[PDB]
Amino acid sequence: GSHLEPTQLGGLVTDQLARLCDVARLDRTDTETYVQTLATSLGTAAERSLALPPTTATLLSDDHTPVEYSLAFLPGATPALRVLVEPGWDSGDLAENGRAGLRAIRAMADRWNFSTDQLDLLEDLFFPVAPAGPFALWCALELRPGGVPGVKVYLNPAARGRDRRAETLREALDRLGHRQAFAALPPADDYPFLALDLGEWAAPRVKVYCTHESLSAQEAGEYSRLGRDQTTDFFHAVAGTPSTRRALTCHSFTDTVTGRPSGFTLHMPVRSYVEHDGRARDRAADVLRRYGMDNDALDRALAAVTPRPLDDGVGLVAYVALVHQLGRDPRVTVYVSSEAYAVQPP
Ligand SMILES: CN[C@@H](Cc1c[nH]c2ccccc12)C(=O)O
Ligand SMILES: CC(C)=CCSP(=O)(O)OP(=O)(O)O
Repeated sequence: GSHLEPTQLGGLVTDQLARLCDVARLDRTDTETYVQTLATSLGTAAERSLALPPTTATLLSDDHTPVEYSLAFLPGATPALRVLVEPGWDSGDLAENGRAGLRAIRAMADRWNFSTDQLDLLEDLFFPVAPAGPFALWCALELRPGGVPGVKVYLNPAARGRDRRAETLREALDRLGHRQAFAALPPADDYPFLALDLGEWAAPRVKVYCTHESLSAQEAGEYSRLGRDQTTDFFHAVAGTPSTRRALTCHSFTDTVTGRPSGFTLHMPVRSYVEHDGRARDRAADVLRRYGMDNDALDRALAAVTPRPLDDGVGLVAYVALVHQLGRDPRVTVYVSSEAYAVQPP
């Protein structure tokens, strides 16, 4: 059973996650495991009344819910379900938030027998005494069949101040053995996130995010070099095309030798391009359909999250991403908001 009520943050999010597990076709056992894993990872936030304001005005989601869901669609397969959580969200300040987040990661490492050595290597870079914003630690859980999830940790290159973003990112990549990766990164307006895979890997795997305030379809195609035409068509499809849009690229480095990324993702914040979620869902559905992906599952996933009409707001479909990975089929990922605190109006 569950100690959480539907008036509590944990009750709402576990209900949403359980329904999403059905869309992902996870069995009852795995579903129970992951609903409990989410509740535990939220800590005291799980029991917080939804009537109180969000403890932290987090960047994780627009309405400051410390959870966001995503579904990764591959051609002809049921989508894979992931959840992003901020374990330290119910804390008073950023330093306490980060401490609680690291504690959560350590508990996961103990439970699932993986090492935090690579993460520990970076602690002084990303968790200083008086950290800067906008966040401290997020955790992405890939909810795989079997009940043992994939785990990634997200860290803030601006933790030691905005002026040290590049210095911090470059020193982290160096410590991790990725001494040529920075040179592979496109021009950017921010380095909002560094992600580290945690698990059974003898060498670090990292993902570097770049914010582009005014990215063009042509530039997106350029940066996808690890392909160009699929990335440009995706840009137009999701952007609905003015000539430039705000977007993020992710650059995944899975070996330390070449300095070349093995993965590239274009993340399009569709919620910023459309009037309401009816339009955002339309564009995501069209992209999935064109790629031969499970577009019916998208509709079921949205309904699993909220029963509201899609046109009654915007931001439920937070992002659509095109994921390229050497040696794999392209993937489309749709990011879906919890809306535990607010529905942004059209
Ligand atoms: C309000 N959400 C933040 C962080 C974020 C959540 N999910 C993402 C997916 C892709 C890129 C970023 C994000 C933002 O929009 O930047
Ligand atoms: C959750 C955030 C902050 C960004 C998108 S998650 P991602 O690009 O790493 O997706 P994958 O783990 O590579 O499938």
